[PDB]
Amino acid sequence: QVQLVESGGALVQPGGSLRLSCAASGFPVNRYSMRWYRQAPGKEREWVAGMSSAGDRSSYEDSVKGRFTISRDDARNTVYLQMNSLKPEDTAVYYCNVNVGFLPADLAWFKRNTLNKPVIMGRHTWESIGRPLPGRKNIILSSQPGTDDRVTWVKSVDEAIAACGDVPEIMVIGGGRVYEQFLPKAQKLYLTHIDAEVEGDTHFPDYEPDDWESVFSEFHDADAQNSHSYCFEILERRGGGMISLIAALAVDRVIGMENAMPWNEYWGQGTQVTVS
Ligand SMILES: NC(=O)C1=CN([C@@H]2O[C@H](COP(=O)(O)OP(=O)(O)OC[C@H]3O[C@@H](n4cnc5c(N)ncnc54)[C@H](OP(=O)(O)O)[C@@H]3O)[C@@H](O)[C@H]2O)C=CC1
Ligand SMILES: COc1cc(Cc2cnc(N)nc2N)cc(OC)c1OC
Repeated sequence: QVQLVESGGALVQPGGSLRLSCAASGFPVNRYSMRWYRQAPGKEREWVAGMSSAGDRSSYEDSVKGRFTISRDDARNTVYLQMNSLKPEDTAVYYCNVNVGFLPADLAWFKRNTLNKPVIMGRHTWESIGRPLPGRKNIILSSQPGTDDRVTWVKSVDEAIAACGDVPEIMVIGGGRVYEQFLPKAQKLYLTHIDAEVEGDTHFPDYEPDDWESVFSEFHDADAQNSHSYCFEILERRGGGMISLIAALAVDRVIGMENAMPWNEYWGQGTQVTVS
C-alpha cells in the first residue's frame, strides 16, 4: 500500500558527486514533509535533510550544509538528494522517510504507564526504538547474543519474567511476536485505539472481548496536537498475576510496518553510499 524505495547509492571517490532518489508509492510527496536520514556503519541513524509539506522550507544538518540539496518532483512522486563534494564521513546507508502524522499523546501515555516498571520487548522492537528506555529495566528477548550492554538480554519467556524480579507489575511493550506469547499470561491490557486506516506487517493478537473487562476508557478527537483521534483503554482479565501488555492499535489491530508506526511515518529500504 505505502512504500518508499531509494536508489542512486554507489561507490564514489572523495570530492565526487551523487544524486539519490526516493520513489514513493501510495501517497503524494507534495502533501507531506519528506526527510532524508543516514546511518553510517555501526553508528546510530542521524537526520540529514528535510523538506516541508508545501515545498517552501528546506532544512539541513550542520555537517552537510552547503553540500547537499533536497528537492522533489511532484509529477514523478520522487524526492531527490543531490550530494556534492562527498567526504568519507558521508559514507552511510541513506534512508528516505515520510512524516504522515504525530501522536505524542500515545507516547506520554506509554511513558506514564511504564516509568519505574520493568519492560519486556522483542528484538525487533528494541531495533524500532533504537535506544534504552531510561528509568526502566529494559529486558530484550532474543535467541542470539545481545548487542548493547545497557539493557538485559534474555533467551526465553521464563527468563524475561525472572529478570523482572519481585515487582508488582511487568510491562510487555511489544512487538507482535512477543505480544502473542504474553497475552495468555496477562492480567491487564493498556491499549491505545487509533482511528487510522493503515496496512502493516505486524498485528496485535486477536483478544476475545468477553475475556476482558474495561476499567478505563477515554476518547480524544484529532486536533493540531494529535493528527488522529485516539482512545485510551485499560482492560482486566475476567478470571486471572503481574503481567500487563501495553500497545497502540490502529484499525484491525495493526501495530507496525517495517519497524515503525504507520500512523506517524514510513521508511524506505535504504541505499548504500560509499565514499572511498
Ligand atoms: N504500536 C505499538 O504499540 C507497537 C508497535 N511495534 C511494532 O511491532 C513491530 C515488531 O514486532 P515483531 O516484528 O513481532 O518483533 P518483536 O518485537 O516481537 O521481537 C521479535 C523478536 O524477539 C525475539 N523473541 C521473541 N520471542 C522470543 C523467545 N520466546 N525467545 C527468544 N527470543 C524471542 C526474537 O528475536 P531473535 O530473532 O534475535 O531471536 C524475535 O525475532 C515493529 O514494527 C514495531 O514498530 C512495537 C512495539 C509496540
Ligand atoms: C517510546 O517510543 C516508542 C515506544 C513504543 C512502544 C509502545 C508505544 N506506545 C504504546 N501505546 N505502547 C507501546 N508498547 C514503540 C515505538 O516504536 C514502535 C516507540 O518509538 C516511536
